[PDB]
Amino acid sequence: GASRQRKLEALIRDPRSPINVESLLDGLNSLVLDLDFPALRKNKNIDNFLNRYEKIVKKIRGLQMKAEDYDVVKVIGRGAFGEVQLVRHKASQKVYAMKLLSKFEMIKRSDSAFFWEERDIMAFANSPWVVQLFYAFQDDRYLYMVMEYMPGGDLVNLMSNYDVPEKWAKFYTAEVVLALDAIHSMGLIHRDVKPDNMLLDKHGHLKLADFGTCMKMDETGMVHCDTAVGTPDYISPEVLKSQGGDGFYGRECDWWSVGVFLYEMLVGDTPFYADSLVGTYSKIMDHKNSLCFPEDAEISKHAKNLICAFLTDREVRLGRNGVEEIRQHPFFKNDQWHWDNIRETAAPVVPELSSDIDSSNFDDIEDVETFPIPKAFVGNQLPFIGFTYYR
Amino acid sequence: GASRQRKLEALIRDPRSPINVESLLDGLNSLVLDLDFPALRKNKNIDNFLNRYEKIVKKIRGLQMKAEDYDVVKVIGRGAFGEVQLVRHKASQKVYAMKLLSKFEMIKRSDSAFFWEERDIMAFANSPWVVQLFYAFQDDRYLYMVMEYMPGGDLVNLMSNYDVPEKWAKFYTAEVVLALDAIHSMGLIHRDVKPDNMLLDKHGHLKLADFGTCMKMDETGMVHCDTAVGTPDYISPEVLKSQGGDGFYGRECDWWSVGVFLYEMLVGDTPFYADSLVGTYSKIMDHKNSLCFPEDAEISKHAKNLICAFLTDREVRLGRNGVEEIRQHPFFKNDQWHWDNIRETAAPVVPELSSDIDSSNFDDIEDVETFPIPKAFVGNQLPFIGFTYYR
Ligand SMILES: c1cc(Nc2ccc(O[C@@H]3CCCNC3)cc2)c2cc[nH]c2n1
Ligand SMILES: c1cc(Nc2ccc(O[C@@H]3CCCNC3)cc2)c2cc[nH]c2n1
Repeated sequence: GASRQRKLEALIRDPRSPINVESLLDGLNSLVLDLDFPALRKNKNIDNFLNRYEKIVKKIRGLQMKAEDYDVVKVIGRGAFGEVQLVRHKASQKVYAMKLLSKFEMIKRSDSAFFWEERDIMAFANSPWVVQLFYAFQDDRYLYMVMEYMPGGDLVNLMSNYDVPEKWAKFYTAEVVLALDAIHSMGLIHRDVKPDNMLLDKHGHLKLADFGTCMKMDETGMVHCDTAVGTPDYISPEVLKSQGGDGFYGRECDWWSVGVFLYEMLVGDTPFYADSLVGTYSKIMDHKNSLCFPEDAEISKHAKNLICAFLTDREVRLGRNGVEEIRQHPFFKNDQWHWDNIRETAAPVVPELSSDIDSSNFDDIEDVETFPIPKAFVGNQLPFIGFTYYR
Repeated sequence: GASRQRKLEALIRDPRSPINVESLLDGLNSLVLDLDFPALRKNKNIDNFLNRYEKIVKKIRGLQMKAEDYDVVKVIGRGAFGEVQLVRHKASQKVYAMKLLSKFEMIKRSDSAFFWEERDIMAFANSPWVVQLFYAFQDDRYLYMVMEYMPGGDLVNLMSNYDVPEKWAKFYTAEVVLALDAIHSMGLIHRDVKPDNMLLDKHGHLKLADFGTCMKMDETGMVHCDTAVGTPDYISPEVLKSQGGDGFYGRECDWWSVGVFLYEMLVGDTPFYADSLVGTYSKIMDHKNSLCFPEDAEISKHAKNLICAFLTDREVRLGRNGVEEIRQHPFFKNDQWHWDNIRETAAPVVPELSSDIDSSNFDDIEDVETFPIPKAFVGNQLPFIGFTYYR
């Protein structure tokens, strides 16, 4: 009573709330995009609705942040859903990394929610371990995520250029343990921990940048999933088994992937490599027999024990009793950093970068059809309402 | 560039703009109402859109102004689209008159725009001659217009209780000429000028309250209409002829109705009364022969000339050269008011009202099916997006 208008206005001012101005503005743009067809305009309700909102919706699109406000400098990445571009804001002259997700393929492959957790993690984590999202916007064909540009590349590139000693492996693994703990702290399970999603900032420190497979845990820190997700080499046995139905696992699947990552860093090969994907899946499931260290692998007993501690069945895997039993594993005993200050210390490898558009740590890329015209209302832009966000 | 966000925000703060917060909030509520059905939720896009907006939309409806915030004191009117109720705001203890328009019958009879001009005239006219709209809101079944309560009743009630002398007729006609000039000033043609739409305020002064038939004039002060509108007794010949197609008329149709009103006031009968509606239409068209004054009608030559000046074909009707030739007709020569101060002078009849809920000048009323469940998206709440307005 009386303060109900002030309470309602408070919901529209909250960027966490799904009814903020940009989300309400999306609700209108999506409706105009999904009704503006010759076929649907046969409806007297639709045609009169469009006649009074067509002009203003087209003015609003042009007034809002658009793809045209950035100069594409170079395409540095290219997933199945779209490319990651090194862009420069025309007005601010600032260099960001912008991810494009095809609205066609994201809707077409049924995948229309994986980006929500990515959006919320980047926009609101406020963690030094998570790449920050400055602006999320969209157009009829793509979603756009303007994020901080990580100029040092990924850990795949590092491993390809260096024989990683255990002094460096201790470091990168610790930064990954803390980044995952920050994600788990936010009530999420990564599910796609791999060196490809571990980026290095301008000083050589780690940040996790891809969050497509993230999934919110229930009040028991558990997840119910009947679909295998992640990269073949790093999928834990519990996530593989989940494909057959009755999938019930927790955050320990991320610690499995850490162990695969640490093995790859020290050995130079994935622990369960095979030519077929099914050959890799067989080795992962049969880990008790298939996990072995090459006789030329220069690895300590502590490093081997930590890898074996992670590469076991979830029931007895390190990390089941919290992150503290990971942090106090003798492998992390070092005279360069502490868990409370590791990000303030010198990184093993500091990227050499001549300019704000230097993308030397990213391999060159050598350069998504249109949605069909609907006979009846389909509402293809409906899963995208509320994607827009401005920091 | 840069100020584009401030320019965009300025559109959402403007109550005249169709993309203000309440209009954007309507766009969401209408979408949720028109998609929440078992049949439509078979669509993967629709079902997932609803799952993330159902809870918050139902919280927003309850937070916003609702029909339940008013105490219905008495039903005082009852048109074909809905009733006018004398209500009292539960929190403010303030008495308003609230008009309910059936969303079912307004959509069902194809009439889904007549209320727009009424809403804008009342909400934004700021004229002492137009009843003010304080809040416009809506629910799944009705539109709601919370307006100032006119406690003196209409001119039909006055004429039924009094033998109106020409001293009073000069007054009520002048107030009607100024009220229509204010509407014409706003670029509108009333089209339904009748004593039923002329209400008396707490002091006995006039205000026009129904604007359903209003129509915006083009840059030539003309309108293109192929449909007869208004009340049979007061329809001008040009509006009757418009029914046969090729309707092109201006604001002079309102001056015709003024003359019918003045005749009714002085003679006590409508100038073209007949038992059939077609008998009335014949008399209106044949006005040159059918208009006559009873030999017992106590009317002056100036009053008869003004009525005849209004009841002619549009081509030569008084008001074609502006409102000044109406204002200087000798019939208005009086020693009580001037055109510039008529509303500050004493009204002929001041209503006797014991309390803020006294509705003695309104006859007692002796007390709209549901929309069908749609197989495919119909968007029945779409013509109502942007009706909500809070002063
Ligand atoms: C920079 C890059 C980014 N993405 C990104 C792009 C390409 C990547 O690697 C390619 C493909 C995988 C194997 N190695 C080469 C990795 C990450 C982001 C995301 C946010 N900020 C960023 N700044
Ligand atoms: C009071 C009344 C109002 N409507 C209204 C209701 C009933 C009317 O008359 C009945 C039917 C026609 C013949 N005579 C009796 C006229 C106008 C409004 C509108 C805004 N404020 C109001 N305050």
